[PDB]
Amino acid sequence: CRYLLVRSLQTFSQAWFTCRRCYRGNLVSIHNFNINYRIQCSVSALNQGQVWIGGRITGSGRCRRFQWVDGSRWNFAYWAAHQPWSRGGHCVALCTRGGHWRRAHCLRRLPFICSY
Ligand SMILES: [Cl-]
Repeated sequence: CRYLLVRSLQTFSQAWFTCRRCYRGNLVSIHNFNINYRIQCSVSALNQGQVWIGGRITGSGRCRRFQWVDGSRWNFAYWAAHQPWSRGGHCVALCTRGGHWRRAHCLRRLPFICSY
């Protein structure tokens, strides 16, 4: 699908509505390996190590679950080695190296990927 990288560091919360407000979309929802490869190349030029996506791990206590912010189905995931359980915060982050997803604390200010 269509996607756009934003380079301005913003916390996950800041980043989500930047897509809705500035570009009229949501954080990117990845559904196959091709699209996740297209994004890997787009963030290779970033000195940053991670970028935000629509992945937000929710759950109360021991009920941690994964949902896209745009509401799309969770039919694919490319988690890194030593990810995701037993670490991280409540927001998913794509590692700029290789394209592996990694959990991160939402308050981290990283670039992000909007889809439209
Ligand atoms: Cl968090």
